[PDB]
Formats: sequence, C-alpha cells, structure tokens
Amino acid sequence: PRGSHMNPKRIRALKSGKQGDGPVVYWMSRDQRAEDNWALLFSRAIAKEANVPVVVVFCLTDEFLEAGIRQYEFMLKGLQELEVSLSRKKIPSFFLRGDPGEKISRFVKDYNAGTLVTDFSPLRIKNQWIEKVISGISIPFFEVDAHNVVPCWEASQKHEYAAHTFRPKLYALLPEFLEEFPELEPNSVTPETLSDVLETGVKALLPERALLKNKDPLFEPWHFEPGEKAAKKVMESFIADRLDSYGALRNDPTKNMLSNLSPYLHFGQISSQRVVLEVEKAESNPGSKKAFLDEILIWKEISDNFCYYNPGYDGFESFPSWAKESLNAHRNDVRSHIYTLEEFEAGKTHDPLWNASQMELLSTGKMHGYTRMYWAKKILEWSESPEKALEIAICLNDRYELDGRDPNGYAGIAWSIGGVHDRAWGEREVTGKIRYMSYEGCKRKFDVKLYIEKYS
DNA sequence: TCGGCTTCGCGCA
DNA sequence: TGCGCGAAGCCGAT
Ligand SMILES: Cc1cc2nc3c(=O)[nH]c(=O)nc-3n(C[C@H](O)[C@H](O)[C@H](O)COP(=O)(O)OP(=O)(O)OC[C@H]3O[C@@H](n4cnc5c(N)ncnc54)[C@H](O)[C@@H]3O)c2cc1C
Repeated sequence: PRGSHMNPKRIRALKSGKQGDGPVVYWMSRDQRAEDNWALLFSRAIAKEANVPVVVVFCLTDEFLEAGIRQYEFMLKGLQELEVSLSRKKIPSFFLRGDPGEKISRFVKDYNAGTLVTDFSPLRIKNQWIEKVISGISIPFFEVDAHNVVPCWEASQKHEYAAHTFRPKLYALLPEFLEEFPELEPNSVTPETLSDVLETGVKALLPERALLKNKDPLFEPWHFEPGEKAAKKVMESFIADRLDSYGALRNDPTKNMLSNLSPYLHFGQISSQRVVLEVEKAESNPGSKKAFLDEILIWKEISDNFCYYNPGYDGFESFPSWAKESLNAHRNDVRSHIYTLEEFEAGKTHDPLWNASQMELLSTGKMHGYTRMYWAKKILEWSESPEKALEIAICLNDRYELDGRDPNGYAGIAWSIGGVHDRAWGEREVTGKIRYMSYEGCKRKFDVKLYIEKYS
C-alpha cells in the first residue's frame, strides 16, 4: 500500500474489507513514540494515499491495577510528552479508558474510521483484544511490527530452540530490514484529560505502594526520566560513555555500565532499530558492539519469538522436555529453605546477595542484568515447587520492574527457571539439571560486598 | 553422527 | 582477573 522507503513485510492484514472514507486510526499500544515508529509511518502513508488525516488512539485499561505507580507514572508522563509532540505535527491523540475490545470498536463507528492500524505485541492479552475488535469493525485492520528490527513473523515461522539457531536467521535479514527511518510527515487535514487519569490512577494504587518501616516509599523516581526525549539522551550517553567498556563490565552490577534503555524500550519510547542504527555506526570496541548487539537484536527479538509461538510462555508447559522431566523428578527433594511470596518480596532471606538484588528492584525499579539470573534461580531453589517458583518470579518481576510485563521478562524467567533457550548442566538436588548459580561464583566475578552495601 | 551451545562452577596462573 | 575444562541434552548441518 504505497510508500518508497516502505517495506511491506513490516505490515500484515488482520481483517479485509472496504476502506471507508474516514480518517486512518492508529491504535497505539506498545510503541509509545512519535519518531522511528513504523506503525505511525504506515498510518501516515495510508492516510496520504486516501487524502485523509491520521489520528492516534491510546486505550488505558485496568491492567495498571496489577502493577505499581512506578510503571503508571513512567508511562503517563511519557504520554503527556507524546501528546505535545504529535500535536506539533497536527496529529490529534484520543485517550480512551476501558476494554479495548469495546472502546476501539465504538470509536471506529463513532469517528467513521476508514482504516485501522495497530502495532504488534506477542502477549496473550493483545491477541484477545484484536479478535474482539475484528468482530466489531467492518473496515480494514492492519498490524505493524514497530518493535523489532525484523518482523517477528518474518524472522522465524516456528519456536526457536536456542540463539545459535535463531542467530543466522536474524543477521541474514539485517541488510534488508535495517534502514533509516523516514521523517513523520505532519497532517494536512486537522479533524480524556491525561492529568485527570494520572490523578485517579495514583489514588487507586496508593494503598498498594511499597513502603518502608517509617511508611516512606521505597521507589526512587529520579533514576530514569520518562519520555521520548529523555530516552534519546540515555542512548547518546551509552554510546559516548558506556558502549566502549560494555563488553568487559556488563556482568559487574557494581558498575553502571549498562545501557539503561529497557524501561524506554518496553514502553516503546525509543525504537530498538534506532539504537542499532546508532550502535552500528559508532566506532567503539568491536567486542563490546558484538556483545551489545547480541542482546538488543538476538535475545530481545527471540523473546518475541518465544512468546509469539508459545501461548503458554508463562507456564511450566513451555519448558523444554528435558527440563520438565528433570524438575518433575526433583519435586520431592527437600529444600534447604522455603520462602513465601511475602518473604521473597520483602527481601527477608538468608542470602544477603539475594536480598540486595531485591532491594535494588524495589528502590530503583531496574535490577541489574546479571543479578536477575541469580535472583530468579535462587527463587527456584527456595520454593515449594517449580510452579510456585515460576509464579513468584513472574509476580515480582511484573510488579516492580519498570521493564516488566514484557516478552523479555517471560523469556528471561523461563531461561532461569525452565532452561528455555538454554541447555542441561550438572545434576543437582532440587534444581535438577537446570543451570546453577552460587554466591561463591558471584564473589569471583564482581565485588559482592560492594553490591550488598549499596542496597543495605 | 558429530559440533557447539549467553550470560554456569572450578582449579590455576 | 583471565583461561581452559567439566557436565550435560539437543538442534541442525549433512
Ligand atoms: C529473570 C530475568 C528477568 C528479566 N526481566 C526482564 C523484563 O521484565 N523486561 C525486560 O525488558 N528484560 C528483562 N530481563 C532481560 C534483561 O536482563 C534486561 O533486558 C536488562 O537487564 C535490562 O537492562 P539494560 O537494558 O540496561 O541491559 P543491556 O545490557 O543494556 O541490554 C540492552 C537491551 O537488550 C535487551 N536484552 C538484554 N539482555 C536481554 C536478555 N537476557 N533477554 C532479552 N533481551 C535482553 C533489552 O531490550 C535491553 O534493553 C530479564 C532477564 C532475566 C534473566
């Protein structure tokens, strides 16, 4: 459908029909940004061909009640900035509240929409809304992958066992799908308050806030400023200051050597394709570039592949057969310690290192990448059953991580607990053949005491 | 029917 | 710290 700098493989049709004479509506869910957004560019290209304006619709659901204020304020503040950025391009944004299956369908009929476009997400709840919208609309419905450099349905048609099988498939498609973004052209034709939604949401989540002994909040909101503009600043500082020594110090939690882009990446406030574009052009350590590109291209987009082809990505069934047989055999093994969800959540275990990892999660909303493996693996070792460990790790990850409720989180937890995208290791009690990590192993790789002292 | 697996632990410079 | 090996199951190039 038209376009020169426009790869049609990024867009697929969800529902055919006659294109109405109304504006093209971009249903924005995952990629909350105005720049480097294929879904917004496709909505603008379609609207240009039909001489109609383009509008953006965001639907606020009740899913914010399952998370904390840290995620709600981070997303809402970025949406207010996004509202001004879209208005400067004469693109109006409508914020609806309620069920997307009921509000999007009612919006299309009331606004006399002609074409519906949405971004892609492999999560289960996103597909449920899409099937409901299809049953309530009669206009064409398109889906755009604006989150991955290579479209998730294009990179692989099946669940990928390991990276070394998915790695050649991704890099072989990079010369085609890695490209600069065209500028978002403003509109020619022009035709709820977010401040009120922010206040109403905060008062709803206030009783569930994570508090200290003196009733002081644990979350520190000054570490990550939300927004499309602030995401660009973080990307620039990583390339200039941190990309060089990323390869050597990425597994040292005592050193702030990560990109810190996951909160913006999860909410779509910055495009991973843009970051890869800037990283590829940077003249930095070749080993560091390969290590970072492997994370933001292979492991990030294999997480989408995992969730897209495994609808039970958050369940014990999604684990590989060897891992399920191993974990089932050790269900009766006596655990050295048993902790409940409340004790895990408050950092009340015998391991100071694990407690320090949980403290970083509660206070900053972003636990270090290396400690997230030790954090999740120890949960498996000190829980009743593999089902309980999976439930507890997912519950804490989605509640307190700014990047939680993400395909990376479910793939990351499945890797740590079920060995997904991993292999078998030495046989052990309780954990079976799943990859093992120990406190002593952390002591030889980084200064464990410094990490503990930083977070009590 | 082999070769190599993200990110492992461990012994040894 | 940095390096080589161990312990393990399996995909995929043939
Ligand atoms: C148990 C566990 C839970 C995790 N929880 C989440 C989560 O809720 N949300 C989330 O986005 N990621 C999660 N991660 C994946 C990864 O640890 C994070 O992307 C990373 O810690 C975020 O910090 P960073 O962007 O500064 O890291 P960087 O080293 O700068 O990573 C760069 C980018 O690459 C991607 N990436 C890096 N590591 C991984 C990985 N192991 N798997 C997939 N993609 C990766 C992310 O998009 C990340 O922003 C989790 C991993 C594990 C093992």
